[PDB]
Amino acid sequence: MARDFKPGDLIFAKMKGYPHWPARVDEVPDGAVKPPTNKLPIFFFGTHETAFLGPKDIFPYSENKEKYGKPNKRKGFNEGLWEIDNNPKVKFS
Repeated sequence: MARDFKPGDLIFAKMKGYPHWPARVDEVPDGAVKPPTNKLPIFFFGTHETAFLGPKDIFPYSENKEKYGKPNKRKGFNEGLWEIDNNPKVKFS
């Protein structure tokens, strides 16, 4: 979208080969000495992966919960649909 994306904001992250996946805009990970690449740190729910997608690659989970908030055939997706909606701050130590 064309809005702001906060670390901790709830989005759908779109990757090549993957549908818009429920993900969180994550915070800067330790070891990441890389400046903003026009991509933001994206934490994938249900798989707990992390990627870098831009504000245009991502769409806010709130507005598009109707759109992309649909059960998928990807593992981690449906599980992540739950995580992002219940405990979006879920990660390990």
